[PDB]
Amino acid sequence: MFRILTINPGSTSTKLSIFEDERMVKMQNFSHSPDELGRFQKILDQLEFREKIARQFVEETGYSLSSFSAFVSRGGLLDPIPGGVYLVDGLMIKTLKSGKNGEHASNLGAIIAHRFSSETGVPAYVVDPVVVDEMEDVARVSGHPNYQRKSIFHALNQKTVAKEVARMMNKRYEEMNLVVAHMGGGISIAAHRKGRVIDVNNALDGDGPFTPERSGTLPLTQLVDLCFSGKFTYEEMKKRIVGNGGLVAYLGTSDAREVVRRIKQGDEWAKRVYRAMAYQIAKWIGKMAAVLKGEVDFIVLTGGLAHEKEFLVPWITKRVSFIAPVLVFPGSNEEKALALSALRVLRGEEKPKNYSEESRRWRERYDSYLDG
Amino acid sequence: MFRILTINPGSTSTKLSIFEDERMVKMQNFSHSPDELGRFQKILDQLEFREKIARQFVEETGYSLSSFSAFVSRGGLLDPIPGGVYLVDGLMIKTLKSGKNGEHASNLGAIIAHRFSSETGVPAYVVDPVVVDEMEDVARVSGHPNYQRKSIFHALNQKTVAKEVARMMNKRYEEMNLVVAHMGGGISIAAHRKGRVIDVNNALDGDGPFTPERSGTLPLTQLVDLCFSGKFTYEEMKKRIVGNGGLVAYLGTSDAREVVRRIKQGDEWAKRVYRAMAYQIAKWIGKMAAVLKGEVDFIVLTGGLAHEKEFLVPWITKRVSFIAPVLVFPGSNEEKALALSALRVLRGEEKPKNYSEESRRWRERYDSYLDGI
Amino acid sequence: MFRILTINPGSTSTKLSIFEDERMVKMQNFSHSPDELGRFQKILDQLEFREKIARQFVEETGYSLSSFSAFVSRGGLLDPIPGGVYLVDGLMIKTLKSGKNGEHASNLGAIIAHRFSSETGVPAYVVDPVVVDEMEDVARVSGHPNYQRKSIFHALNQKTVAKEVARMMNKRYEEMNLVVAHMGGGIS
Repeated sequence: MFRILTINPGSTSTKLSIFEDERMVKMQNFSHSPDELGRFQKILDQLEFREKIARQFVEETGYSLSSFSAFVSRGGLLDPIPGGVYLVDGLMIKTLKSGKNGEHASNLGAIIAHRFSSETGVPAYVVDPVVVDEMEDVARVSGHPNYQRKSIFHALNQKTVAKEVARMMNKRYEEMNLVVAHMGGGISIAAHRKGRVIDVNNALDGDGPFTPERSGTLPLTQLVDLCFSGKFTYEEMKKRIVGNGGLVAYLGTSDAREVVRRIKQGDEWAKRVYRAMAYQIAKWIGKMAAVLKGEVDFIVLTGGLAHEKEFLVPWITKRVSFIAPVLVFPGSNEEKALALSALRVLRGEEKPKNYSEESRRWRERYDSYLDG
Repeated sequence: MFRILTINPGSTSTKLSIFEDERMVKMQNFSHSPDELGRFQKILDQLEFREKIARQFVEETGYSLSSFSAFVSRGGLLDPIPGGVYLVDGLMIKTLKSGKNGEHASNLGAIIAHRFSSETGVPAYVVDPVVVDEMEDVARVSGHPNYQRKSIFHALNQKTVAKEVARMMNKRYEEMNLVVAHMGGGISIAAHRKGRVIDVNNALDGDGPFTPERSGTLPLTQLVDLCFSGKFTYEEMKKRIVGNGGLVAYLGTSDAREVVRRIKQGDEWAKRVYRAMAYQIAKWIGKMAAVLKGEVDFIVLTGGLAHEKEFLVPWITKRVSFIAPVLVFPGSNEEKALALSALRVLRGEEKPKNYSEESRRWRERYDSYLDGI
Repeated sequence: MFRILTINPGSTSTKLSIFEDERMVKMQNFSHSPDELGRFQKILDQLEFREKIARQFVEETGYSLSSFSAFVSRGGLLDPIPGGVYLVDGLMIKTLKSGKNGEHASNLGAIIAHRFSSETGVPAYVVDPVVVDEMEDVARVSGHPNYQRKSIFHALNQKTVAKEVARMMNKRYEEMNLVVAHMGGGIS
């Protein structure tokens, strides 16, 4: 019986959970008011704030950091790497602290898990970071020599639901082709070919369908034009992409539940934009379907939006079920994802990954095969 | 027997053709050297230049502008309108001259056809302008309130090949669902549902797969970032999208035959980027397939690239044939597209369109969906 | 936004959770060692013990029993009734305390939710009790005129997983036939 502690730092919240084998004995979501968060310039600044909360989450239970078998957190903005469970090593903390690949609350996770580790001598892991990238070369070409398609999605949930689908039918994730669509604040649609996410959109740099709070993709000429004219805000504009916009722009609300109400009442404009979001999600599922040449076992709809089964799910299903049967896995429990992944490592069912070596083995393929 | 004259003004060339019923009796493509074109500020300045060539084209045959049943040209940068054959009216000529919606050699076409018309009293038409729009409102939402998905594709060829596919099988274009992909300098993939292009990408404003000379679509953050840092060229950058992108940017060669040549020899890098272009074209076909909910009769590959049947076509077909059988209609005979469309009008087989009214009924059904007006 | 508190008393454990709309903000499972439980003759004697833990839970979060929109617990060994969400009324709390239909840690649930209710003026509910009955008449005959087959199972989880199975396949629970087996301390 291994006792696992999960650390899930968020932009506005911080979720923690304690597992004993497969059962969750405790979990809590601490939300941080913008008035409270407004006191740190950068994010490595909140480190001491988040960790302090993690600490107390454990005391008020009767346990001690020394009564755990391992600490697991979400993968931060590390450098491109495959999927799996990695051991938090120096390089991966050197990378997260520097913020070389961007800053986000997610980066704090591994750091906090590391300290507790270096205080109890207990392993610290990270599961399927947001930067997992295991796609084929062909998918990297963007159409412009300078730009390159980056693999930034919900690797954690994606890999998890995908494996649960295979599990649910007595098979192996490696011997199946799936098109998984994580629909939440961010939307990611990936084509899994034999256990490898050979292609997916960039759920951050504004690429793909528009989410409830993101604009997704937009014509180039319309941007490069209104980029020099008007708000020359080098920074603010960067915020108008991932955030200011999406379904929250057309309707004002970022709440699907709410939109569905307006739709129910009779809000015609709401039904339009919402129906358009499902429309786009479907188009991308079909996009990934082409990547797999039709060789698709199932189309999996997961994520928070997967819950809205009155309009969204039905609308999408009616447009893509011709590719393959549609399965629905609502929500996304990152806590259970982390705990179970780690538990599998502690049982020898899976082998840990060495970030240092793994990150290099990768960066060599992007810096050798892609030359010219 | 109606004698028709087609006018097809291009960026660097100008094609003309004379038809007698369904038979083409003459056609010629006059190319204009950049050293020759370099003498006109605006593009409307070439008007006299092009028209002069058109007239002589007619004179050289012995015929006279008065021995024609109608003059037809390609549709310019008019205002959003449905598909069909329109009569070149004042409004349409007022719009093209002003260049309100942009400047391009294509705009000269209708103007030239109009003059010959007002000189002989013969009808002047335009077929499926590049700005034709038959999309469904759902397809208009882009994800950002300010921006809107515009319908800018190869309406001419698209509508033509689509109708030839239906024709080829004793069926009606209106009773078929097709996914047509025009692959040329510009690429446009559209979903035809019962004779209506309910959706398609913007083949100009950088949207869709990358063409042999265009970058297509690129991540927003990656652009807005490298937009302020580096080449602050407000103009040059605008060219790095609709002109200096794609294969010409990776392999420095706009020509397809050329690429396949390198691929054959062993150029691995060429095979990569090229194979990636087919990859993207396939993904968009699947994209449009979802729009039609799988209800797809055929997937039609047309356009210039449709000729490359060694790699491109095979690669694409192998990835999309699960949606529906793939038909291949190489090239894009535009002179035939124009001539036959007009011929059908002169036979009463089809009814002309009034741009003035049509362009307005469009603006009506447009501003209508703007719940912010 | 309604803040809900769930009470799930078990034979050896006690699970509590706090929800804000559809999102779970906290949950904890307190296990009771047999050496600790071995201090109460009847299950009803644990009432004060469980309730004490429940308060502690909420208290140690800043919130207060008065910052909730409702208290919900699992249905105890009540008398045969349909499915649905019931309001914990006197009759129910008279039935559960008496243990007329048997004693089970589950019976404490509604009682605890009731008190918090009568202390804050907030509604106290119970969902699909362990005694929910939807059986067909034929299934009631036991083979002896006096005895009758009673429907006492894990209605809560059963109905939930069943609906998730239907949901998972874009279907309706009402248009499916399933054989569900809940395997835990008790098996149904």
